[PDB]
Amino acid sequence: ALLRILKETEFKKIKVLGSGAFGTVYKGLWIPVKIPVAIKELREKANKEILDEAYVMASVDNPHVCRLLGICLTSTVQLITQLMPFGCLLDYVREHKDNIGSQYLLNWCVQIAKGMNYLEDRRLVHRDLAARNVLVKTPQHVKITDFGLAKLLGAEEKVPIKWMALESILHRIYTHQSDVWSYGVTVWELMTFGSKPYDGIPASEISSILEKGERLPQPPICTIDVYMIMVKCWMIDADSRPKFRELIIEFSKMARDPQRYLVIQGDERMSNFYRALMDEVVDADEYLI
Ligand SMILES: CS(=O)(=O)CCNCc1ccc(-c2ccc3ncnc(Nc4ccc(OCc5cccc(F)c5)c(Cl)c4)c3c2)o1
Repeated sequence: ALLRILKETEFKKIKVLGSGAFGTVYKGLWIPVKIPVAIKELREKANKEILDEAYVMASVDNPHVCRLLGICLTSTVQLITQLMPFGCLLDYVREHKDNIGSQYLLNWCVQIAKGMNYLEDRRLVHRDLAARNVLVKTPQHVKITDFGLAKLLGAEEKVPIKWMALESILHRIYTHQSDVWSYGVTVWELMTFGSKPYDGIPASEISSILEKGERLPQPPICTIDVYMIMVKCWMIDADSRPKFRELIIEFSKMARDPQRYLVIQGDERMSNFYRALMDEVVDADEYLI
């Protein structure tokens, strides 16, 4: 079964990871061997529609995209997926604000770009792409998660405002090109090692400054070449923004000569922590082999 219907006794929530905008995520074990998993319990028979979108979250198959392993429909709804041992990309760059070289930064951009392009091939608009919604399987590989939920929970029926495209803020219009805007902010978050976008500025005034032409500032380590891509992602005209397929090629090219596009001191010179962090056993990987 592509979307496993887990019985309440099959898994157990052990600790709290964090509270999101759609629900609370827990880390735990899945006993079909014990499999370390992340369990998302949504905030609030209608499960028919839920199972439908849930299916999409489970049918994705790409190395840069998280896959839903199962669902549990009791009073509330619980989504179960493989636990990403390094947590989310946002906290990761924050913690390693130093020891992170241009090679990693660019490789992540490529990876996230591949994941988004893949979702575009499945005609799936993410709607909530951000550094906090990118997981770290290993420092070498990251994966996009949390897609599908926005739509499911009524994102386009009568608020990540700082990651949203102008058209999304004003008209609830979400397309693959609105995802490209969010992609731009996500990249900005990486390059600034986790800065908060438009920090300080009130959400209600964002559409206003965007219309004025204001955009997130050029990250210190970025050559104007990398920043132009970010700016191009934030164009009012959605069709003028880069395509994920083009972003893949551009960031991949930049990844061949990282020190030419990103200027970080000591770039060249650039485990137990996450064990004591996440450890409460076979990877969902081995088990699902
Ligand atoms: C970064 S911050 O300062 O803003 C706050 C920190 N964020 C809280 C946090 C820390 C760590 C995690 C975390 C760590 C490991 C994880 N491993 C797997 N999944 C995680 N989250 C998650 C996201 C979505 C989920 O269901 C929806 C979905 C949609 C598409 C595909 C899918 F596979 C799943 C589930 Cl079940 C878990 C996770 C979070 O969340």
